[PDB]
Amino acid sequence: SYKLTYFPIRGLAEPIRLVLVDQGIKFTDDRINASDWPSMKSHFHFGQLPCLYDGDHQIVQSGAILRHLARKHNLNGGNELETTHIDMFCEGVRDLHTKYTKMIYQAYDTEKDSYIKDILPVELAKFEKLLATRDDGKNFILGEKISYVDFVLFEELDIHQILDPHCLDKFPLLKAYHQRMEDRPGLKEYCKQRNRAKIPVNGNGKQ
Amino acid sequence: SYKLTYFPIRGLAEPIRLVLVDQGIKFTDDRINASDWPSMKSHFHFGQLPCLYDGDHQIVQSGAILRHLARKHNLNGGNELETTHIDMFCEGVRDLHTKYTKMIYQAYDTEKDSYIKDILPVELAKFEKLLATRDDGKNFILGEKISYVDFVLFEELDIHQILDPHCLDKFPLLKAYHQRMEDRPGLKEYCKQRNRAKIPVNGNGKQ
Ligand SMILES: N[C@@H](CCC(=O)N[C@@H](CS)C(=O)NCC(=O)O)C(=O)O
Ligand SMILES: N[C@@H](CCC(=O)N[C@@H](CS)C(=O)NCC(=O)O)C(=O)O
Repeated sequence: SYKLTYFPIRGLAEPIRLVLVDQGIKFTDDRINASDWPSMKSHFHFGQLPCLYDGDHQIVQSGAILRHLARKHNLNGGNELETTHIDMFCEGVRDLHTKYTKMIYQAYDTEKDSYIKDILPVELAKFEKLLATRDDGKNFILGEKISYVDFVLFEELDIHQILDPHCLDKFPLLKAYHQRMEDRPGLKEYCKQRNRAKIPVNGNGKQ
Repeated sequence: SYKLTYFPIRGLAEPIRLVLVDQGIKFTDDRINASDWPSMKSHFHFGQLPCLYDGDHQIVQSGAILRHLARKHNLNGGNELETTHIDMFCEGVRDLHTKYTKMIYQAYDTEKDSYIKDILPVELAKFEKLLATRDDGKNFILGEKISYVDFVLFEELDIHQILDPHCLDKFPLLKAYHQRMEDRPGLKEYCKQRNRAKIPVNGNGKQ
């Protein structure tokens, strides 16, 4: 059985949750309190969350969790080159996310607008171009078939759209793509409920 | 054929160089000097390096490159769980590298000492303990069988020794582990010659 342990925010665990929910995989979504964290901190290999318990097995590190799940549930591509392609795209999503979190925790007042104007369009052009190399950008990252990295890019697009409602206005492939991921039947309800419960994107309440 | 493009520093490409040298895999080590970089930036999927061409296939992202090499050259463990363990460990190593490089680039004068004292020992103790879970940490991360992550951890330990020569003194498993990686027939003439030429660890010359 699965138990995902993280803080009660989207942050680094959300794409993991998205994968499981969409694919109908039962898991315990274990959102801890700020207050209980200090006493569990030492239970985890690097003293951080997220953690996925697969049976007795402790799996920390969000990337290792995603790639493990990809392999257990056939969301890792159809061959060596596709697996490599999705990992490369996944890593570029995470690189954008590191720039995003930096501005959010460290410089929201002073760097939000330069982020939106000078950094984000440059970084979205890279995803737009890469997405267009499969099925002309009209289906998933690999074209015909969905893979773990589709849930990772969706979350990243979605939180950037919260930050800037017009971020995808000039990237038609990414825009239509976000919209196809959002209306997946396995997700439509979860994202509605998440939306109305006002689940924070980040630990400091800014987004 | 393989061709590895990166700046003429260790930095993010070094673990990939070590994997290939050690294993006897022929590659072109394309060290591009900084002056020529704006001439080629737009040629790569994310406008960054390192890049590995495997035949005609462009592979950016150091992590995607590593795991690609792992699957292709039987350096990714013997089963699912093992693959997940080394991925977990590798991601631990990159997290310390992110702490390391922020200090190097942004705060070498002011934070080098406190990092050596307060941060670095806590982070290494995490590696010491995880290494112990397999074969009492007496061999490689997975036991008797070497894998891609050994090369990543080796590099991260080695550079940290250049920064503080005493950083492994209180970590018996990691100390011995570093020496065991350094003495591999495959990497030692390489490490001798690398040490001869005083190849910079980082792009800003600090180490
Ligand atoms: N590289 C890790 C990062 C994990 C991480 O940064 N976790 C933070 C939350 S964003 C945490 O657990 N903080 C609590 C603490 O370390 O005391 C991953 O991708 O899983
Ligand atoms: N996450 C990427 C990061 C690559 C990266 O940051 N590369 C920088 C230098 S270490 C670069 O190639 N060029 C800076 C630039 O032109 O933007 C990876 O792991 O490969």
